[PDB]
Amino acid sequence: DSHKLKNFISEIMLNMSMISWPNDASRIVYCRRHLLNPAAQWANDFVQEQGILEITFDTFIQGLYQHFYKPPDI
Amino acid sequence: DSHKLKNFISEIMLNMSMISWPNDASRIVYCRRHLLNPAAQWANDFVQEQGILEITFDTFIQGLYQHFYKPPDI
Repeated sequence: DSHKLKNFISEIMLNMSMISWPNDASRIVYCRRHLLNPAAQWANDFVQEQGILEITFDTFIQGLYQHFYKPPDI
Repeated sequence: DSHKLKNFISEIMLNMSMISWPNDASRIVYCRRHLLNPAAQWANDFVQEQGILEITFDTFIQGLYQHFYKPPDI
């Protein structure tokens, strides 16, 4: 799953890369529109645990990167 | 089937949650665009049985929740 989800990080950053942004808030809420079924539950809780309106865009990805935890064998 | 369909309730409410709505009518007709093959037949009949244009958004879900009827054994 996560090996696909590692790639799933890559293009969605690359998609919003070439397009502009008027601010930072709508960028971080754009991701959850594409996210998976149990991950969006974590994604919903993660904004509510943030007391401020936004912790910056990479930090949302790193918690999803910390959601990965997957090494292979060989 | 329905154990998946219980989850299928959850995100589609959560998807439209963070997005706005100008009214209530287009929200209830958005669901049937994703619904299953025999369920959309029930979904088509359910609006026609409503004499008024809309009975509110949860009531459509509860009839789908009443469509479930599935307990497990252990």
